[PDB]
Amino acid sequence: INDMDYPLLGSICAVCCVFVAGSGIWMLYRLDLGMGYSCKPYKSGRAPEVNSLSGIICLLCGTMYAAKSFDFFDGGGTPFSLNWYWYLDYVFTAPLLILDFAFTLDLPHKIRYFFAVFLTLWCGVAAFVTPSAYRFAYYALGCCWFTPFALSLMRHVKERYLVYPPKCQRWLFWACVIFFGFWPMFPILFIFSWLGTGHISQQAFYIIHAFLDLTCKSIFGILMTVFRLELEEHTEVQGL
Amino acid sequence: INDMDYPLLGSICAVCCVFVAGSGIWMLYRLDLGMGYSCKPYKSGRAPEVNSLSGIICLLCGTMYAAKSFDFFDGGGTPFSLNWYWYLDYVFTAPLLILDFAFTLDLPHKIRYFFAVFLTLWCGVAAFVTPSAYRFAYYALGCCWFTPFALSLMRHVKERYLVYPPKCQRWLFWACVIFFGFWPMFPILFIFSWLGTGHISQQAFYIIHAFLDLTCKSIFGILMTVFRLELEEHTEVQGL
Amino acid sequence: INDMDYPLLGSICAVCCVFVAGSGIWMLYRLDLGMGYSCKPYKSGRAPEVNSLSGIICLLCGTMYAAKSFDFFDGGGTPFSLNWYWYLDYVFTAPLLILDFAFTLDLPHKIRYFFAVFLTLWCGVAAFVTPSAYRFAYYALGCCWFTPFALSLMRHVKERYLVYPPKCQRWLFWACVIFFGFWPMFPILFIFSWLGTGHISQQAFYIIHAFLDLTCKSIFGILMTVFRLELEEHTEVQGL
Ligand SMILES: CCCCCCCC/C=C/CCCCCCCC(=O)OC[C@H](COP(=O)(O)OCCN)OC(=O)CCCCCCC/C=C/CCCCCCCC
Ligand SMILES: CCCCCCCC/C=C/CCCCCCCC(=O)OC[C@H](COP(=O)(O)OCCN)OC(=O)CCCCCCC/C=C/CCCCCCCC
Ligand SMILES: CCCCCCCC/C=C/CCCCCCCC(=O)OC[C@H](COP(=O)(O)OCCN)OC(=O)CCCCCCC/C=C/CCCCCCCC
Ligand SMILES: CCCCCCCC/C=C\CCCCCCCC(=O)OC[C@H](COP(=O)(O)OCCN)OC(=O)CCCCCCC/C=C/CCCCCCCC
Ligand SMILES: CCCCCCCC/C=C\CCCCCCCC(=O)OC[C@H](COP(=O)(O)OCCN)OC(=O)CCCCCCC/C=C/CCCCCCCC
Ligand SMILES: CCCCCCCC/C=C\CCCCCCCC(=O)OC[C@H](COP(=O)(O)OCCN)OC(=O)CCCCCCC/C=C/CCCCCCCC
Ligand SMILES: CCCCCCCC/C=C\CCCCCCCC(=O)O[C@H](COC(=O)CCCCCCC/C=C/CCCCCCCC)COP(=O)(O)OCCN
Ligand SMILES: CCCCCCCC/C=C\CCCCCCCC(=O)O[C@H](COC(=O)CCCCCCC/C=C/CCCCCCCC)COP(=O)(O)OCCN
Ligand SMILES: CCCCCCCC/C=C\CCCCCCCC(=O)O[C@H](COC(=O)CCCCCCC/C=C/CCCCCCCC)COP(=O)(O)OCCN
Ligand SMILES: CC(C)CCC[C@@H](C)[C@H]1CC[C@H]2[C@@H]3CC=C4C[C@@H](O)CC[C@]4(C)[C@H]3CC[C@]12C
Ligand SMILES: CC(C)CCC[C@@H](C)[C@H]1CC[C@H]2[C@@H]3CC=C4C[C@@H](O)CC[C@]4(C)[C@H]3CC[C@]12C
Ligand SMILES: CC(C)CCC[C@@H](C)[C@H]1CC[C@H]2[C@@H]3CC=C4C[C@@H](O)CC[C@]4(C)[C@H]3CC[C@]12C
Ligand SMILES: CC(C)CCC[C@@H](C)[C@H]1CC[C@H]2[C@@H]3CC=C4C[C@@H](O)CC[C@]4(C)[C@H]3CC[C@]12C
Repeated sequence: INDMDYPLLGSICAVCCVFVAGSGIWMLYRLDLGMGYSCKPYKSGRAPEVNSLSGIICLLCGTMYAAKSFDFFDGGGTPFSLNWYWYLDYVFTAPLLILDFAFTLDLPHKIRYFFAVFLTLWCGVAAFVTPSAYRFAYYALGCCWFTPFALSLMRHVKERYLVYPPKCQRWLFWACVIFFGFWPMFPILFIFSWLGTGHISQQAFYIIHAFLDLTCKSIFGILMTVFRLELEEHTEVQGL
Repeated sequence: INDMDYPLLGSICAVCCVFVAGSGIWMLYRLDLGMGYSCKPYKSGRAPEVNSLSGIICLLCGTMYAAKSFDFFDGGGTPFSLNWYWYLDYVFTAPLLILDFAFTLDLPHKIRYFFAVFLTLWCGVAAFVTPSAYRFAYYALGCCWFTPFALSLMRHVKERYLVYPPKCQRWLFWACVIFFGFWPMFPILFIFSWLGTGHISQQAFYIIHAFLDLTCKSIFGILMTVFRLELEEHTEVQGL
Repeated sequence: INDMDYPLLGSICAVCCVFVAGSGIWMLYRLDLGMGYSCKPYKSGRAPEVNSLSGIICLLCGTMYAAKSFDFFDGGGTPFSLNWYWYLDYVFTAPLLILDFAFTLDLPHKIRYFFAVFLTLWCGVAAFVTPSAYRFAYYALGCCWFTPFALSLMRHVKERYLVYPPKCQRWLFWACVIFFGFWPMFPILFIFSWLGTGHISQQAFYIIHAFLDLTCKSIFGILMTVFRLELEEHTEVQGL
């Protein structure tokens, strides 16, 4: 029985659509202005393609929630629902975030991080659709993909959290707080959801992910964008 | 009721399969011969990977119509139909065209153009499968993705439509005629199709897209290929 | 009627999961140690991203068989089966192998090889799901994609099978034996399977592919990894 306040879920996703996509539009707006706060012709004249992943993820997530709002506003499972099959939305955005983060600090093993998160989500997608005792087997299969990735990412972050000046170090620090504080929240919610323990009802499950995706895309993307501006101001505007 | 001349639709797709794929085979045939009309060892000996997207798109589209012909020749919706779920075919080819066009003139924002068309098609794919009033909401969601992309592409084309010599400028001009004259034809057909207004029956809907895809893949790809030959003849064969 | 020894098929896939993924873990283990057998700081300190495709394919295939084991252990077609729709698993791994092989020897036409195998598998995926006389039409469509690719790959291999020293030439030779001896085995099995002639029952069909995927991913990947070590030892450790 999925009797729940669908217009409320549609309203939240509509609000999340405006904020995440609106931040994405601003995110691309500030990219093609200069190296940082000061406007510069950006050498050739075009920003690097690796510096525009943060904005597109929000727009990709912004239109993702718009489609979910249409599913929720209708009052059931639309053919193009994006909500009936869980976590299929994050299969495309989440591997872009770590790749976007990898290019920001020039982290190594960018391809490994992409497939670690791509396969973590797909294992999770398999968990929701399987209504058997092997749903936790896929979850266990997902967790043994995410855990080595999370611990390997944290290490390479600590190495790079040593040369950046304190001006841009705070922006990197808050990005990691969103990273390691809210990415592990998705597996935790699955355990306690109606699929696992049962503490969290399905209606409240959508709402938490709506706020998590604000944090993981828009707010994390804003932190990355401001971090790039401070980084390029200190290096390519100050020479140091 | 989908009572329509399926063998006619299969015959058209079979004919479209031969022409588009046949052009693609020629497209890759002329690439590995030299810089342009005159044969040159191409420096290293291999053509750049970015210069072979035009041919593969036609082969990808050529085999795409072969699968549609099998669906039409059977006389219904085959399990691997490629026609029951509309525009799922263009989700992979259309984002390759703008990326192929972007690499040809070295347009900036190549990643943004890819996702603008990738998400334009997916929003359109969502429109066909949803049999509710939100089908036009997905169409409105698709149009607000395509329109900024179309206007931003046109601008960066005008900037590059200033340095090319008139010999290769005509090839670029006709590519843009196919670009901005026939890409906007796909959204227009959706409004007037049986899903929207109802002017165009479903049987005639396949036929128009069969000719549009000839123009958008094979004919547009031929224009791009000839444009590259003239471009490289003037630059890397003449020194100017 | 699919009455077959499902726990046996689950056990084989579980065993294949451990070996392929275990080899993949070792494959990435030996990459970040040095150029070859001798440990070297690898210039910058990080291995090239193109040198880590072999390990990830095995991990991608290792987790692929784990999901199949869950489907087989359950005793039927799970919602996330990976076995009900055939060859959908290889759509992602097989195009990575030829791309991984292309980067190893710096083969040209890397993009063409990727789409040749990507479209060969998709045409094959269409063959299994279509229960009509056009299943062999998709197979014929797949074979006319694979055959030009197989013959073009063989040629460019012969050109590169001339400069490598005999120390690493044996590793390349055995990689080609796995390449041209076992990749053509997949189309051959389809003809003689229960879909085609009928010699091979469905129960025995999974088992052969389980051993083929060991050879095509783990054993082929091991051959590629050892080949890289000998190649880099002779070039970047010996100077020759
Ligand atoms: C919009 C921008 C998106 C950008 C990125 C998109 C990529 C993500 C792809 C999303 C795939 C979406 C699949 C969603 C399937 C949802 C199926 C579903 O909702 O089933 C439930 C529902 C039952 O609900 P009720 O009938 O109301 O029951 C109550 C009794 N009155 O069943 C149905 O409605 C029937 C579903 C019709 C067929 C579904 C067609 C799905 C759309 C196909 C396009 C996606 C192509 C995917 C490629 C693989 C090819 C299958
Ligand atoms: C060939 C080269 C292709 C290269 C690139 C390919 C990428 C594009 C992927 C295309 C996905 C194709 C999905 C097509 C689904 C079509 C479903 C369909 O036709 O339903 C209609 C039809 C009803 O018609 P009738 O029975 O005749 O009614 C009349 C009464 N006698 O329903 C059916 O036939 C049942 C369909 C069987 C299941 C469909 C299986 C689809 C094939 C799955 C492979 C695709 C994998 C996609 C990945 C996501 C996993 C789902
Ligand atoms: C785990 C790591 C994976 C990493 C890479 C993954 C990428 C590959 C994607 C794999 C797609 C998997 C699709 C598998 C569909 C299988 C459908 C199936 O099994 O049907 C058979 C089965 C009939 O069997 P029985 O009922 O037992 O009959 C006996 C009588 N008692 O039918 C069912 O069980 C109903 C199926 C429920 C719906 C299936 C939902 C599939 C999961 C969707 C997630 C995949 C998203 C794909 C994107 C396109 C959107 C559709
Ligand atoms: C619907 C089914 C679709 C499934 C199709 C699967 C096809 C797989 C798609 C491509 C696989 C990814 C391989 C891409 C090649 C990797 C890029 C490359 O060659 O290296 C370029 C270069 C290498 O570094 P160097 O130049 O040596 O730096 C020296 C230091 N100054 O790039 C880099 O710097 C590292 C960053 C590379 C990009 C990071 C990886 C991103 C890859 C995206 C994967 C897409 C997967 C799609 C789904 C997969 C399903 C299995
Ligand atoms: C089935 C579900 C599958 C979904 C999986 C989604 C994974 C996403 C796959 C990869 C995402 C794309 C990121 C690729 C990295 C971008 C390439 C890069 O790093 O830059 C290399 C380099 C950067 O430029 P510079 O060297 O700085 O030029 C200086 C001027 N002389 O490349 C360029 O020149 C620009 C062209 C880059 C390629 C254009 C973008 C193409 C990306 C393909 C996207 C594939 C998406 C797949 C589906 C997405 C679903 C959400
Ligand atoms: C769910 C539906 C998803 C479908 C979305 C389809 C989007 C397509 C995704 C990207 C398409 C691939 C285009 C990638 C751009 C090609 C890379 C490029 O620009 O060149 C970089 C550079 C070019 O060579 P040079 O630098 O000139 O060497 C000089 C010699 N010293 O790279 C190379 O060296 C060659 C290797 C390039 C990578 C090989 C190709 C891999 C592409 C992966 C394709 C992914 C397809 C995804 C599914 C497709 C579905 C249709
Ligand atoms: C716990 C409460 C959470 C509330 C949700 C958050 C709401 C969004 C507010 C921003 C959150 C992230 C901000 C990250 C910190 C950056 C703030 C900042 O100060 O940035 C500046 C400058 O950079 C910026 O401008 C970034 C801030 C811009 C954020 C824009 C907000 C998002 C845009 C959405 C607009 C569209 C929304 C549609 C309406 C919503 C309808 C529901 C950096 O320099 P300073 O530290 O100030 O030092 C001064 C000297 N340089
Ligand atoms: C409104 C009527 C539309 C008719 C459909 C179009 C039919 C295809 C004909 C070509 C259309 C696109 C042509 C674009 C313009 C290029 C023509 C051209 O002249 O190219 C040359 C040279 O480049 C070329 O050769 C390109 C033309 C090659 C086109 C090959 C036709 C497509 C190949 C398909 C063969 C397989 C078809 C299978 C049979 C079909 C069965 C149904 C450029 O140099 P010139 O301007 O002539 O100046 C001379 C000094 N340099
Ligand atoms: C017909 C029987 C087939 C049996 C299946 C194969 C079993 C796996 C055994 C390895 C097969 C591939 C080996 C390829 C040849 C490499 C062997 C080798 O000698 O490598 C060395 C060194 O490189 C290596 O070490 C590669 C061999 C490492 C293979 C590791 C085996 C795979 C790892 C799986 C461990 C996890 C498995 C989980 C348990 C399985 C549970 C079911 C190269 O140098 P040399 O020729 O010896 O000259 C000496 C001076 N240099
Ligand atoms: C309470 C929830 C929201 C967050 C839980 C995770 C927190 C505690 C984690 C994630 C981000 C983290 C940081 C990651 C990186 C570094 C750099 C290192 O050289 C010093 C510690 C340090 C600074 C971390 C300390 C604690 C940290 C804040
Ligand atoms: C009638 C249908 C087929 C086509 C409709 C769109 C037409 C009118 C558009 C698309 C291609 C276009 C061109 C795009 C680029 C340029 C370069 C600019 O510096 C002068 C005008 C100019 C040359 C355009 C004029 C008109 C144009 C031909
Ligand atoms: C968002 C900006 C860029 C505008 C682009 C979206 C436009 C073109 C879309 C959104 C609203 C649309 C309408 C949605 C609903 C209908 C009812 C249908 O039976 C006839 C066409 C019709 C009337 C549409 C035609 C075009 C339309 C105006
Ligand atoms: C019997 C099954 C397993 C394998 C069938 C295919 C075999 C016969 C093929 C695939 C790998 C092949 C090799 C591919 C490349 C070369 C390099 C060339 O300069 C000499 C011959 C040579 C060395 C081949 C000879 C035969 C070969 C071994």
